Amino acid sequence: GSSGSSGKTPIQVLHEYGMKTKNIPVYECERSDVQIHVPTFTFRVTVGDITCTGEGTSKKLAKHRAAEAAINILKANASGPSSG
Repeated sequence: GSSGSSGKTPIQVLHEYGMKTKNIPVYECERSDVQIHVPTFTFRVTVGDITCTGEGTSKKLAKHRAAEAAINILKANASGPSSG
């Protein structure tokens, strides 16, 4: 067994990956509500054909979720259109 577990962040993997698929994950704020110390920023992630959004928190979490979504999909969905 290999002692020394490790894990890459959803913001590093997704993005870093987008580079391979000549497609970088865009992050835009759809809705921004400021009422308390920690506002809510909805970051929309668009990778190739997959489009997700992370609403609930600010760049802090909102971002993490935004990138997290795509990834999870990039694994199952395995985006990859073939030829005829």
